[PDB]
Amino acid sequence: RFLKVKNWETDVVLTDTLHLKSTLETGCTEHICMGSIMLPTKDQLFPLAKEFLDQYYSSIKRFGSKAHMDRLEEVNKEIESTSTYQLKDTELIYGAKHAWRNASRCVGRIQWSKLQVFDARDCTTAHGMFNYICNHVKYATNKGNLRSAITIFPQRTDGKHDFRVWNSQLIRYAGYKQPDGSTLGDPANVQFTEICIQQGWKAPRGRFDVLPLLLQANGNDPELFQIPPELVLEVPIRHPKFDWFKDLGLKWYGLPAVSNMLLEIGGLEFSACPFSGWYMGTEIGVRDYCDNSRYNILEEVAKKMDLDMRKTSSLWKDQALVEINIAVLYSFQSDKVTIVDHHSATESFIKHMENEYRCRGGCPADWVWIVPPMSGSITPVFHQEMLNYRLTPSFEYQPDPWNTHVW
Amino acid sequence: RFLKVKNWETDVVLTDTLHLKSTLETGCTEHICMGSIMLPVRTKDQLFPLAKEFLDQYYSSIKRFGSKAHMDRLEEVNKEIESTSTYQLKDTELIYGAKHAWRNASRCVGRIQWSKLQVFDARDCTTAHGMFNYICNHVKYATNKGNLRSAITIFPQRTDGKHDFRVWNSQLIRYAGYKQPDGSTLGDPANVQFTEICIQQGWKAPRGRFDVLPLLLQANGNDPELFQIPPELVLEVPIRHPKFDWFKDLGLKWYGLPAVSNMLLEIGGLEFSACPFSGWYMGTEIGVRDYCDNSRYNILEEVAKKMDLDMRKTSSLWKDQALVEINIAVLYSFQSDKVTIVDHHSATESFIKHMENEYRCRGGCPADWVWIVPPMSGSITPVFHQEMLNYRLTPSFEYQPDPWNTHVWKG
Ligand code: HEM
Ligand code: HEM
Ligand SMILES: CNCc1cccc(OCc2ccc3c(C)cc(N)nc3c2)c1
Ligand SMILES: CNCc1cccc(OCc2ccc3c(C)cc(N)nc3c2)c1
Ligand SMILES: C[C@H](O)[C@H](O)[C@H]1CNc2nc(N)[nH]c(=O)c2N1
Ligand SMILES: C[C@H](O)[C@H](O)[C@H]1CNc2nc(N)[nH]c(=O)c2N1
Ligand SMILES: [Zn+2]
Repeated sequence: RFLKVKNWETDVVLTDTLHLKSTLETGCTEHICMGSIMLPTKDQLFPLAKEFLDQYYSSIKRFGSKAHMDRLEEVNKEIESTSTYQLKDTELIYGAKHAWRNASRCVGRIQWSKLQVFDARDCTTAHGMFNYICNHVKYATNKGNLRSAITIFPQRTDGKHDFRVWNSQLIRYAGYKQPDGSTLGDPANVQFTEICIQQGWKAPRGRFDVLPLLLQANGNDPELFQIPPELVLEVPIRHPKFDWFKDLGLKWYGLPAVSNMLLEIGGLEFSACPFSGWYMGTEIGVRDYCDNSRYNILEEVAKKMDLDMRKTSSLWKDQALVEINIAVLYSFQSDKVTIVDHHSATESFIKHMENEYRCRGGCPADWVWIVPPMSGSITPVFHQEMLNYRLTPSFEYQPDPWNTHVW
Repeated sequence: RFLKVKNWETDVVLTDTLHLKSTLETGCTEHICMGSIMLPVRTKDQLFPLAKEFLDQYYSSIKRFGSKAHMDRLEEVNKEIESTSTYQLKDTELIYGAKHAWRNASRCVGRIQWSKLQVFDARDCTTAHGMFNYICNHVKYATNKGNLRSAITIFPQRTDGKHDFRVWNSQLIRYAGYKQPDGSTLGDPANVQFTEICIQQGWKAPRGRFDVLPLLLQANGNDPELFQIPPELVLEVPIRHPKFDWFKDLGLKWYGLPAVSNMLLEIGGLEFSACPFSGWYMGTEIGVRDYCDNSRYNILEEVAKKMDLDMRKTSSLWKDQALVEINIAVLYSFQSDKVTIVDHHSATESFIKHMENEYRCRGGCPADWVWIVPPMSGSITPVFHQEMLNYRLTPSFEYQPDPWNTHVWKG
């Protein structure tokens, strides 16, 4: 029950004890592994509060101190009275950083302690939310020198007063379904693009139209806001060898900022907590550009390369995939917009695993997500055994708002 | 209890009932997933239900469940167990067992082929020389002048664990590896330990970069003996690239016949510790892992140099670019020499169709995503976007310790 993990490229073996602190469940059993499945009250709240506070006061070397006990007492009192409780600023910041630390699917976690936390808990309106989000975006973008950030809106109370950002990312391109049958723009967003238009948005019906924010404060109907264009940094995608590449018409945004997840700290639920870092190249070039149910540009790019697309065994798809990802990295780098290639990021993650095993006793990690979608085994994480388990505080998935919202 | 998996590229949803038949354990708990851990003397006591479960499966597949033939067989095995503490499989049962072991192999992407398996019954074998003869015929049959045929050769089952048959080679055909005094390795670094054993056992090593290893064969618990596969039986392929003529000069070749010989076949509780099986290669097995793993031949550097790529920063993706050409060259060379092979696109597409079929005719298809997804270009193959359920069915192929670690030396 003190588990070992082996790197089969380097024979390095790490011992994991951290997993015994795990509370939440995996979806696996001794009879069946679900490792590749995408999505598996007052009395409830105080153990959760206590556990979080216990680990917080341990992290600041004040375990079993007056200040510890006093706070445990104080929150315990407050839970009894208000049926909920509030996080001290210090606890908020700790919780946020540690949620990221504990994100078993994030390869970028070597950066986990350098997170900028924006406390938006005083927010009351969608316009307010828009202002906080604009400041987030401007701060994180930093004229291309990106900085990790999170903006935390008021915690859930009775589920009828939820703060939600309806967009899946703060910045995403619209998706429209043509009469001719195909799809213009990003097919991942067709349903949301509809709901935007279905709510008032006037679409340019272009291929790369930045979606409007759809913001929901205190459980009210969500409101549309347009992000100032000057705050949305975009990178024109060109190849460093192929001059025809610019003519493909491709660009992407610099800021990956996920906005549909739920942040859980000490049992408190933050349904609206958009957070952002910077991209790994493959996220755009492999997934966003070449996934079949996305921009799926593979065929057109290969045709420009004049490859033998007759037989699959020419690996033309593979060739094109590489070149596309070469371009993406090259474009960002050229415009001094922060980006990391999958070799650099996976090497960082191994060093980070080392650090976490050494200073924390382990690092929960989901091999199925950590290994990049291209060139898997020539990255170090492929040969790295990983233990997946769920630590708290955490980022969790939550239902799409339109399925839930009582209009 | 029913269970659903979803393809996120196609939104196809499948329902698994087959996982209910699963007996063996996964390594996982509700509190931990061991899904990426590589590897997570049996008495009459526990053997009969294992026999009964197998025979129940067997007679179901032949639509004779509860027939007199079924019951008599059950009776027959029962008595034979308590009388002799083990039992023998019929030919039909052995063939069924082998095919289903492959069908149940959740880490194998090539199972669309599972029903076309040539089973060679080598249970009458008694000596290493007899093992060598059987293995020779396997290789010739399977190789078929390049038109590869799946085959498995099954040697006598374990009895008291003190008389095991084992093939000490991990594969029937593999290249030697030699550690040099300067710390570099000549040949295949994956086979250095086993090469050393062979040398110690009296093998005279040519000491080149592609020396086919001798067979080291153990019959009936005896010390293993060395044998050289006749070269004319070992089909090899010079690796060249269709556009890069300097590629031939890298000096690479590979053997055509992937034949794994270190695994254990379990059927109805019986253990077959020597059961070499072979198919044909998926290109990436050679082009990605065998050539480009840092701990293998590791040719990325030389290939990248020869292509004149910007090798100064990794963000140039010179590694990725070289990987692709190398895998192109492997496919090109094999197809040119009419030696059976399959690229990762074809094989993954076939697996999805197989898997879908298995869900409909069988109620499930256990699959290990970590192993099924190819080691390059993962997300542009359709298995990447496919949710999979991993669980263990019998008959099965199992890992077993390396024999040099467990063997009692007679002298
Ligand atoms: C700073 C650079 C960062 C990099 C390079 C990075 C990289 C990645 C990548 C490649 C994924 C795979 C996601 C996918 O394929 O869709 C991922 C997932 C994830 N990241 Fe990170 N990330 C970074 C920062 C952050 C930050 C600041 C947070 C939170 C504060 C975060 C939280 C997460 C979470 C929760 C997931 C999993 C989401 C899910 O389960 O769907 N990341 N990350
Ligand atoms: C006929 C063409 C076949 C193809 C293309 C194929 C393909 C593969 C590949 C690519 C792997 C992963 C190999 C690795 O990365 O080490 C694998 C694993 C495996 N294959 Fe197949 N295979 C074939 C035939 C067979 C046959 C005939 C058997 C047995 C009768 C078999 C049983 C297995 C087993 C048990 C594994 C898992 C090995 C392990 O757990 O370490 N395969 N196969
Ligand atoms: C579509 N894949 C499932 C899914 C659902 C919800 C959010 C998802 O986002 C993944 C994600 C989240 C955060 C990221 C951050 C902060 C940076 C980054 N480079 N990539 C990320 C990637 C993915
Ligand atoms: C050292 N890698 C783990 C390992 C240990 C023992 C056997 C292993 O076999 C993988 C395997 C087994 C059978 C294969 C067959 C029959 C065909 C094929 N193309 N590849 C195979 C690949 C792998
Ligand atoms: C750590 C990890 O389980 C290990 O490297 C696995 C990953 N997936 C694999 N998949 C295949 N097909 N072959 C392998 O050898 C491995 N190795
Ligand atoms: C079905 C499968 O689990 C699904 O495609 C996963 C696989 N691994 C992934 N890995 C990352 N980083 N991102 C993803 O969206 C996925 N999708
Ligand atoms: Zn699992």
